[PDB]
Amino acid sequence: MEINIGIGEQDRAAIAEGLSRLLADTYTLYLKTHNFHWNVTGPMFNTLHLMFEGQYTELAVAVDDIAERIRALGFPAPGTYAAYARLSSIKEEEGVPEAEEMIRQLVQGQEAVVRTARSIFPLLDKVSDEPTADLLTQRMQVHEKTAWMLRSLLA
Amino acid sequence: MEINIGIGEQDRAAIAEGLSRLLADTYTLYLKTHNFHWNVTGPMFNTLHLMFEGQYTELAVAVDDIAERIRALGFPAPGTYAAYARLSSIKEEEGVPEAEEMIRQLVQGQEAVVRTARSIFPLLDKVSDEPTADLLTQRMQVHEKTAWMLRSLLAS
Amino acid sequence: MEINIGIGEQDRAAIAEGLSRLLADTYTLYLKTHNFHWNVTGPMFNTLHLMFEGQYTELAVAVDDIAERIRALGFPAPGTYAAYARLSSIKEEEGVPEAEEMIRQLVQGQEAVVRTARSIFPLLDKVSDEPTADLLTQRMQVHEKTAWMLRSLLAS
Amino acid sequence: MEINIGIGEQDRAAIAEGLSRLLADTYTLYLKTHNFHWNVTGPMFNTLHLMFEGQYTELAVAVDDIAERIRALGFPAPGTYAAYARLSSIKEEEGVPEAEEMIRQLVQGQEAVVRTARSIFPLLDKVSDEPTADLLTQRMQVHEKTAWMLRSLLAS
Amino acid sequence: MEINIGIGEQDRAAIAEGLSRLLADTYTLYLKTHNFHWNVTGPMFNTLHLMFEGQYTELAVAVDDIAERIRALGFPAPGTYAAYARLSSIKEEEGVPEAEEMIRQLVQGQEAVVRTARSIFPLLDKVSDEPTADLLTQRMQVHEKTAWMLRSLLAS
Amino acid sequence: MEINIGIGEQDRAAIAEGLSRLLADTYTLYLKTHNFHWNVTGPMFNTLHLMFEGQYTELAVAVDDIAERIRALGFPAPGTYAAYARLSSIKEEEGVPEAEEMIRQLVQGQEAVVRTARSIFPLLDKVSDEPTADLLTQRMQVHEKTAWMLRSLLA
Amino acid sequence: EINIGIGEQDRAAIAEGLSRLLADTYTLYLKTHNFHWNVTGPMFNTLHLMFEGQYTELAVAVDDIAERIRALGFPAPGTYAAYARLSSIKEEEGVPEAEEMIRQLVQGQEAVVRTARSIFPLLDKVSDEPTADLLTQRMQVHEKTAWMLRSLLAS
Amino acid sequence: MEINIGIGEQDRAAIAEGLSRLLADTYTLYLKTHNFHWNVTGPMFNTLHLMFEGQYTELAVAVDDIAERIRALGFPAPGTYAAYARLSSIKEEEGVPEAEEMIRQLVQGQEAVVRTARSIFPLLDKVSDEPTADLLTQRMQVHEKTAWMLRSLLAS
Amino acid sequence: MEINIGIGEQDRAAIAEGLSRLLADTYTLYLKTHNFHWNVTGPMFNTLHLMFEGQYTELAVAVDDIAERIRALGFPAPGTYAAYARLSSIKEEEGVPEAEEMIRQLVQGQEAVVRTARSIFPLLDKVSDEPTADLLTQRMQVHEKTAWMLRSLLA
Amino acid sequence: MEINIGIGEQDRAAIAEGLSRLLADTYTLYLKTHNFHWNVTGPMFNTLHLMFEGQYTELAVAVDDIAERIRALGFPAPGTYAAYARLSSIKEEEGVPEAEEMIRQLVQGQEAVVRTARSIFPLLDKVSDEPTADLLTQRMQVHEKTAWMLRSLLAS
Amino acid sequence: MEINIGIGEQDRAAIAEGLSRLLADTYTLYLKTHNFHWNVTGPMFNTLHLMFEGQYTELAVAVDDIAERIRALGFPAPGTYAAYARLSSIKEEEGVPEAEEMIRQLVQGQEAVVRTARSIFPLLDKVSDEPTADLLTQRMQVHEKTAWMLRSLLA
Amino acid sequence: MEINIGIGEQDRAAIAEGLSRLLADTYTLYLKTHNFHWNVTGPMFNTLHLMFEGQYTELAVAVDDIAERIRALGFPAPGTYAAYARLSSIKEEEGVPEAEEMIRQLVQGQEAVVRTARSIFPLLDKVSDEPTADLLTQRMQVHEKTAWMLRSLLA
Ligand SMILES: [Cl-]
Ligand SMILES: [Cl-]
Ligand SMILES: [Cl-]
Ligand SMILES: [Cl-]
Ligand SMILES: [Cl-]
Ligand SMILES: [Cl-]
Ligand SMILES: [Cl-]
Ligand SMILES: [Cl-]
Ligand SMILES: [Cl-]
Ligand SMILES: [Cl-]
Ligand SMILES: [Cl-]
Ligand SMILES: [Cl-]
Ligand SMILES: [Cl-]
Ligand SMILES: [Cl-]
Ligand SMILES: [Cl-]
Ligand SMILES: [Cl-]
Ligand SMILES: [Cl-]
Ligand SMILES: [Cl-]
Ligand SMILES: [Cl-]
Ligand SMILES: [Cl-]
Ligand SMILES: [Cl-]
Ligand SMILES: [Cl-]
Ligand SMILES: [Cl-]
Ligand SMILES: [Cl-]
Ligand code: NA
Ligand code: NA
Ligand code: NA
Ligand code: NA
Ligand code: NA
Ligand code: NA
Ligand code: NA
Ligand code: NA
Ligand code: NA
Ligand code: NA
Ligand code: NA
Ligand code: NA
Repeated sequence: MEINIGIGEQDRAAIAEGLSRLLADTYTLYLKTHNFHWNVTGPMFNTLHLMFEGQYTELAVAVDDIAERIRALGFPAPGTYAAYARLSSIKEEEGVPEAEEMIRQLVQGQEAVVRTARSIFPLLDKVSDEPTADLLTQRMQVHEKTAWMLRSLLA
Repeated sequence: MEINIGIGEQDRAAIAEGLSRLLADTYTLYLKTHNFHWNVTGPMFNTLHLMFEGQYTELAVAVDDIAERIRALGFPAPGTYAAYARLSSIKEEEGVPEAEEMIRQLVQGQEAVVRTARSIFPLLDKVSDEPTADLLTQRMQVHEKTAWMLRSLLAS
Repeated sequence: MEINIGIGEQDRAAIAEGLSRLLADTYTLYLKTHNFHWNVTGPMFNTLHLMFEGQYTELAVAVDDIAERIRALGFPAPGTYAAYARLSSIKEEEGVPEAEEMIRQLVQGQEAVVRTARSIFPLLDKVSDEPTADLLTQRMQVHEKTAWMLRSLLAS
Repeated sequence: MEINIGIGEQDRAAIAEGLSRLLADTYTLYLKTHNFHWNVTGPMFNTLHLMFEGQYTELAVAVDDIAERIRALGFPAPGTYAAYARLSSIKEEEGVPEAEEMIRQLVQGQEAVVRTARSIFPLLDKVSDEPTADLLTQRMQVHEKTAWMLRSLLAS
Repeated sequence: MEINIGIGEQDRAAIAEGLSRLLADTYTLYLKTHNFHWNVTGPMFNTLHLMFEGQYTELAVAVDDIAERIRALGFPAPGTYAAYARLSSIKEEEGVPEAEEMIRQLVQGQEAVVRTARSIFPLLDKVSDEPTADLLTQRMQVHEKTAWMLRSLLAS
Repeated sequence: MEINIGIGEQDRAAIAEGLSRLLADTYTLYLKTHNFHWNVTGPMFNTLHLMFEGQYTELAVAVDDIAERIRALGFPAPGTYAAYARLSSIKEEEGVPEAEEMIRQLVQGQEAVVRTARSIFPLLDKVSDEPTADLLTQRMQVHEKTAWMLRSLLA
Repeated sequence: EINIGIGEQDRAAIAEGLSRLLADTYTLYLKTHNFHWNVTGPMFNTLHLMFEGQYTELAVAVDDIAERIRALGFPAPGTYAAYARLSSIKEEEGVPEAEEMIRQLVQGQEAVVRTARSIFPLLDKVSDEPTADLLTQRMQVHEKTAWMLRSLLAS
Repeated sequence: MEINIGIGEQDRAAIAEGLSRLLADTYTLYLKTHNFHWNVTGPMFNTLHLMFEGQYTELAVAVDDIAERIRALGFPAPGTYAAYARLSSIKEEEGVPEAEEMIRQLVQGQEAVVRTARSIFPLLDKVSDEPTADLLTQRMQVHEKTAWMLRSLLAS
Repeated sequence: MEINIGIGEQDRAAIAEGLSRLLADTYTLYLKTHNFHWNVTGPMFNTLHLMFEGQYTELAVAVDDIAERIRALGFPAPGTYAAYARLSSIKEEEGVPEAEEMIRQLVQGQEAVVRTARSIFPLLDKVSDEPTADLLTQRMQVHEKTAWMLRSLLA
Repeated sequence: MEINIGIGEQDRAAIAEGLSRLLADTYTLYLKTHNFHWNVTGPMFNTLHLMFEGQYTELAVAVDDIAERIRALGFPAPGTYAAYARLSSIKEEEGVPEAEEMIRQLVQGQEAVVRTARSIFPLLDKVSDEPTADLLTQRMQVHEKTAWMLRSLLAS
Repeated sequence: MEINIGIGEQDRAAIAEGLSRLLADTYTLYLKTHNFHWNVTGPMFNTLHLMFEGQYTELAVAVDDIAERIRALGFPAPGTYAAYARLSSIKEEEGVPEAEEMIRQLVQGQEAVVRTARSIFPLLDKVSDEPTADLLTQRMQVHEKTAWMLRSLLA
Repeated sequence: MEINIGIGEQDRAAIAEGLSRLLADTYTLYLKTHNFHWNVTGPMFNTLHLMFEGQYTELAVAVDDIAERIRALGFPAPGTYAAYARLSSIKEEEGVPEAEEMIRQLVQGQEAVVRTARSIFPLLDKVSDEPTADLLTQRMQVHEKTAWMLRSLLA
C-alpha cells in the first residue's frame, strides 16, 4: 500500500537514514552500558551495577522506539553488528576500564547520541515530521538527564 | 472566570473548530475499528480481533484527550451522531468486508486522521498553542505506527 | 459451518434484530454519557464528571457483550452512525444542558434502554434462549441501579 | 445433616445425574482442547495455541463449578476416566488432525455441551432449581460465544 | 423524579418488602458468622476462624447488593437493630456454642436465607422483575454452596 | 490453658467490660453509617455515598480489632443485636433523615465513641494494660479525624 | 527437521517414557480434583484447600511434560483411552474416607516418582539434559507433597 | 567533567534561570494547593479535599521534573523558602478563604505557571533547547487542563 | 457544629500551636531533604539521591498527618513560606554543601524535629490528648531511626 | 556524630540492654516457631504448618524493628547464637514435640516475650523514651493476640 | 580476594572461554530476533511480531545470566561487536527475508545455540561445575522449546 | 506410612545428615548477614545495608527449602542454636567489624556453604538422589554469584 502521511518518499528516506544512525548509536551505547554493568568492580560496584542496569533497560526500550519510527516511515530498520559498526559514532571499548573511566565513557556516550540527534533536525527543516522531532527530543531529554547523574559521580 | 492562557478568544475558537474535526474523525475511526473487531471473519480472526481491540481501546482514550483539550480552550466538545457525521471526513463501512479490505480501510483511516491533524497545525504554529501541537504530534505518531502495522499485513 | 445451538435460524434472526436495537440504544447512551462527562459544569462538576465516567466505562463493556451475543446468534453486529440513528430510541441532545437536566436526561436514557430490553423478551417466548434472556436481565439490573443513583441527585 | 433447599431428594438426585453428564462433557472438551493446544501445527500455530489455552483454562474453572453444584445438591461428583467415558457424549480424537479439523471439532464440541445442557433444562424448569438453571445458562453463553469465534476462523 | 422501570408502585413496594426480609436475614447471618469467627474455640479454631471470615466478608458485600436493589425499586433500605430483629427469620444465639453447634446453626442460617428468597419468586414472575430474580438466584447459589461446605465438616 | 499476660483475671474482666461497650458503640455506628450510605439522597448523593462507604469499611476493621482484644483478654466478644442494643450509647435512627442531619448524627456518633473510649482509661491507669490503651488511642484518632471531615461539610 | 543432538529413535523412546509420566501426572491431577470435591469430615476445609493447591500445580506440570514431548518431535497424548493405557495410578471409583484419600494421594505421588525414575535409564548414552531436569523437578515436587500428605496420618 | 550537549554555558545559565522561576511558581502553587486541601470547609469539602489532593500530588512530581532539568543544564536547583518567595510571582494566601475563593486562586495559580512557561520560550527559540521546550509544553498542558476543571466548579 | 472530643477549646488551641511548630519543622526538613536530593554530587550521588528520596517521600506523608491533627483539634493548619519561616527552628541552607555536610545537616534536622516534639509533651501533661501524644511518638521514632541511618554514613 | 535525641548515654545504654533481651527472646521464639513449622505432624499438620508460618514471618519483621531501635539508641544489635542463648529466657526444645505440646510451648513463648517487655517499662518511667515504650506495647499486643489464637486450639 | 569455589583457575578460565562463545551466540541470536521483530511483514505480521518479541525479551535475560556466570568464575564478560563477531557461530542476515525464511533462520539459530552448549558440557563434567551445567541445561530447554514452536509454523 | 521414593532409609539418613550441615551453614550465614545489615557503618552504609538485606531475605527462603528437603527424606529438620552451632562450619562474628571485613567474611561464608554442598554430591550420585542434587546446585549458583558481587566491592 501507498504511504500517505504528508512526507514525500525522498524526505522519508533521508529521515530514515538519519534515524538509522541514531539507532546504531543508541544500540552501541546499550551494549556498552550492558558490558560495564557486568564488568565494573571496586567500591562503587553495587551503585554502578544498579545504575547501569536502569540505563540499559531504558535503552532497550529506546531502540524499539527508534526502529519503529523507521518502519513507520517505510524503511527497514538496520540490526546487525556490521550495520551498527558502520553507522555508529560511539567509541568502542574492548577492555575493562576502571569504574571512573566507565562513568566518563558513558557520559561521552550520552553526549554522542545527543550530537547525532541534533544532526537530524536539519533534515526536518523543510519537512513536516513532528513525530520524528518529538522522538529526537525525548531521546535528548533522557540522555541529558543521564549525563547529569553520571557526571555527578565524578565531582 | 476568564480564560488567560496566552491565546485569544478568536484563535481558541478556531483551534476548537479544528479539534472538533479531529475528534469526529477519531471517533469515527474508533467506531469503525470496534465494528471490524466484532465482525471480522476468516483465518485471521484471532489476530485481527485482538489487533482491532488494541486499536479501538487506544482510540477511546484519544477521544477523551481531544475532547478535554477543546474544553480547556473554553468550548463545548461535540458528541452526537449528527455532529460527528458533519465534522468527520472518514467514510463509514455499512456492510461486512473481507478481512483484507477491513485492513485496507483501517490503513486509510489512520491516514485520514493524520490528514486532519495536518490541516490544524498551521494555525497552532501561527498562534503558538504548544499543548495542542503536542497532542496532534502524539496522534500522528500513533496513527503512523498503526498504519505500518496494518499495511504490513497486506504485503506478499 | 452450521450453527446448531437449539434456536432456529428465523428465531435467531429476530432475536438478533431486537438485540440490534438494544446495541444501538446502549451505544447512543454511551456517547451521550461521554458527552455530558466532557461538557458538564457547575458546582457538581467533579462529582458528575467522575460519575459519568464510571457509567460510560461500563457502557463500553456492555456494547461488546451485546454485539458478541448478536455474533453468537449468527448475524453481523451493526456499528455505524447511520445504523444506530435508525435503530435508537434515545432522545438526541445537540446542546449543552444545565447539570440537573443532564442528570434527568441520563435517567430517561437508563429507562429507555430498560424499555428496549423489555421489548425483546416476547421474541424469546416460543424459543429456548436463556443466554439472551440473561443478557437482557443484566442490562436491566445495571440501568435500574444507575437510574436510582442519578435520580437521587435530584431529590431535595 | 438434612438438606433443606426446597428441592426434594429424588429431584436433587435427578439433577445431579444430569449435571454428571454435563461435567463429563465439559471435562472431555477440556481435555480435547488441551490436547489440541499441545499438538496443533501449521501457520496458525501461534494463534491457535493461544486461543485453545484460553478455552481450556476457562473449562477447568467450569468443571469445578459444575462439580461443586453437584456437591451442593447432596451427591458425589464423578471424577475418573471410567465415569467420564460412560457419562460423556463427545468423541475424543485419538490422533493429530490438521488445524482446520481441530477447529471444526472444537465447534462441534461447544455445541455438544450446549445440547447436553439443553437436555437438563426441562427438569430444572419442573422443580424450579434456579441456581442450576443459571449455571447451565452461563455455560451455554460461553460455549455459544466460543463457537462463533472458532467457526469464524473457517470463513474465507 | 418518577420511576418508570416497567413495574408499578404497589408491586415495587411488595418486592421491596420481600427484599427487606432477605436483607434482614442476610445481615443477621452476617453478624452471627462474625460473632462465631471471634468466639469459636477448640482444635477446629484455625479452620473455622478462617472459614467464617470468608463467609462474613462475602455477606458484607451481599447486604449491599440487596439494599441497593431495594433502593433501585424506589424504597428505603432498612438498617437498624430493631428493623432487622423484626424482619429476620434467623434464630438469635446469645451465648458461645461448641464449634460443632456453630457449624450446625450456620447451615440452618444459609437455608433460612434460601427459604426467604424462594418465597419471593412468584411475585417476580407475575410482574416480570428479572433483575431481582437474578439477585435471588445468585444468593441461593452462594448459600447452597456454603451449606455444603459447612455440613461437610460434620460428617465422620 | 492459663492466661499469664501480666493482668489479673478481675482486671481483665473489667477491661473486657469496657471494651464491650466500645465494641457495641463502634458496631452501632458501623450499621448507622452503612444505613446512611444506602439511603442518602440529594445533590450530595455521590460524595456522601462514597464518604460513608469509606467510613463503614474502616469501622468493619475496627470492630474486629476491638473484638480480638476482648478475646486476647480471655473473654467472649458480644455480637448480637440484643447485646449491642443493651451496651450501646449511640442514638438510634429508624427513619431516613435529610443529608445534613445524617452528617450531624454521624458527627455525634464519632464523639460518642470517643466518650466511651475516654471512659475506659481510668481503669487502665490502675492496671497497666498498654495494648488496650493504644487501641483506645487509635480509635480516638480515627473518630476525631472523621468528625473534622464530617463537620466541615456543615460549615 | 529436528537436529538437537539426540536422534529420532532415542527421541521416540524418551517421548514414550514422558508419555507415561504425562498420563500418571494427569491421572493424579484428576484424582486430586475428585478428592477436592468429594472429601468430607472435620478435615474438610484444610483438605479441600490442600488438594486445590496440588491439582493447580499438577495442571501446570502436565503442560511442562507435554511441551517437552513436543520439543522432542512427538505428539503429546491426551485422551481417556491413551491415559488409561499409559497410567500406573490406581483408579478409585468411589468416595473414600478422608484418611484413605490422603493415603491414596501419597501412593499417587510415589507412583509418579517411580515412573520418573524409570525414564532416567533411557537417557544413558543420550545428551538430554532438559528431560533429566524435568524428571528431577517432578520428583522434587512429588516427594515434598508426599511428606505433607503423610504427615497428616501421623499420630 | 565538561558539559557538551550542544548548548553553550551562557545559554544554559539563562535557561536554568528561567526554569528556576518556573520551579518557584510550581512549588508555591504546590504549597498553596496543599494548604487549601487541609483547610477547605463547607458543603464542597469532600469534592475539593479530593480534587486538591490530586493536584498537589501531581505538583510534587512536577517540581522534580523541573528541578532535574535545571540539573541537566549544569546548575543548582533552588530549594528554600527564601529562594522561592523571591523567585515566585504567586502571592500566597495567609488566611483561610471561602471555598469559592480558594478555587479562584487556584485557577489564577495555574495561569501564572502557564504565563511563566510562555515567558521562557523566546530564549529557547534563539538557542535550540528542545527538551526544555517539551517540559514547558507538558506543564502548560497539565495547568490548562486543571484550570478548566477548577473554573467549571464556579459556573452557575 | 461544636467540637466535643474531651479537650477544651483553650487546651486545643495550645496543642494546635505546638503542632504548628512541628508542622513547620517537618515541612522545612521536607524541602531541605528534597533540595539535597536534587543537588547532591560526588561518588555518593546514587545512594544519597535515593536515600534522600525515601526520606522526603515519608516526610510528605508526615506533614499531612500533622496538619490533619491540627484540623481535628479545630484549628487551621499553617501553610505558607512566611508562616513556616516564622515557626521553624530548622537552620536554613541557601547554598549547595558537600555531601558529607548535607548528611550532617539532615542529622541535625532530625534531631531538631525530635526536640520540637519533645517540647509539646508537657502541654499534654495537664490535658489528656492521647492521639496527639501518639503522633509525637511516631514522629520521634521515625526521626531517631533516620538519624541513625544518616550518622552511620559519617562513621 | 553525637547523638542528641533527649536521652542521655547511660540511659540509652540501659534501654538498649533491655531491648537486647527482648531481641534475644523474639529471635529465639522466631527460630522455635520456624522449627515447629518444619517439624509438626499429625492431623493438624496443614493448619499448624500455616499458622506457624504466619507467626514466624511476623517475628522476622519484629526482630528487625527491635534491632533498629537498639541502633537508633546508639548501640550494636546482638546477633549470634552465643549472644542470644545468653540473653534469652525462652525454654529451648531440642527434639520434636507432639503438636499439642508445640502449641503449648508457643503459648509460653508469647507470654515470655510479654514478660520481658513488661520488665523494661520501669527503665522508661524515670526516663522519657516514648518510641521504645510504643515498640514494647506493639510487641505485647501481637504476642497477646497470638497467645489467644494458640490457646484456643487447646480448648475443649 | 581469592576465588575458592572448588574449581581451579585454569579450569575456570576454560569454562569462561566456552561461556564466552555461548554468550556471543546468544547475543547474536538476540539481535537477529530483534531485527526480524521490527522488519517482518506479510499476513503473519501480528503473530510473528509478537512471537519474536517474546523470544528476544527472553534472550535479553539469558545474555545477562550467561555473562554473570562468567563473572562468578572470575573472568571478564565480552560485550562488543568485535568480540561477538569473532566468537559467534550464528550466521548473520544483512537483508530482510520473507517471513518463512525468517522463521527457518530462527530455527537454525536455536539449534546453533544448542550445538554450542553441547560442545561445552564435557569440560563441565570433567571439572564438576554444577551451576554452569544447570545454566546450559536451561538454555537447551528454552531453545528446544522455541525450535518446536517455530518449526510448527512451517508444517 | 512408609516412604517409597526410591532411596533406602539408611541412604536417606545419610543425605539428611549432609543437608543438616548445609542447613546449619545457611542459617549461620543468614544470621551473620542479618547482623551485619543492622550493624554496618561508614560511607558504604546505604549500599551494604541494602545488599545485606537482599541476601538475608534470600537466605531465609533458602533455609526453608533445605529444611523441607530433609523432611521429604523422612527426617526432622534441626532448628536450634545448639544444633546449628554443632553442625555449622561457619565461625560467627561476636563483635562489629569494619565494613570491608564484613564483606570479606560474607564472601568466605558463601564459599563455606559451597564447600559443604560439594562434599555431598558423591553420595547423591551413588544413590541417585536427583532432587537433592538440584537443590545443592541452585544453592551453589546463588552463593557463587553473591561471592562475585561481594568481592567486587573490595577491588
Ligand atoms: Cl537514544
Ligand atoms: Cl563515545
Ligand atoms: Cl487521533
Ligand atoms: Cl478513510
Ligand atoms: Cl432518552
Ligand atoms: Cl445496555
Ligand atoms: Cl460447560
Ligand atoms: Cl463433538
Ligand atoms: Cl443473601
Ligand atoms: Cl437459622
Ligand atoms: Cl471505634
Ligand atoms: Cl450518637
Ligand atoms: Cl509430575
Ligand atoms: Cl496410585
Ligand atoms: Cl496567582
Ligand atoms: Cl509546572
Ligand atoms: Cl515529623
Ligand atoms: Cl537544623
Ligand atoms: Cl517481640
Ligand atoms: Cl518459653
Ligand atoms: Cl542461550
Ligand atoms: Cl544460525
Ligand atoms: Cl544455601
Ligand atoms: Cl566462613
Ligand atoms: Na517492538
Ligand atoms: Na475524561
Ligand atoms: Na469484543
Ligand atoms: Na473447587
Ligand atoms: Na453500597
Ligand atoms: Na477477625
Ligand atoms: Na501449554
Ligand atoms: Na527526583
Ligand atoms: Na491530606
Ligand atoms: Na532492617
Ligand atoms: Na545483570
Ligand atoms: Na516452609
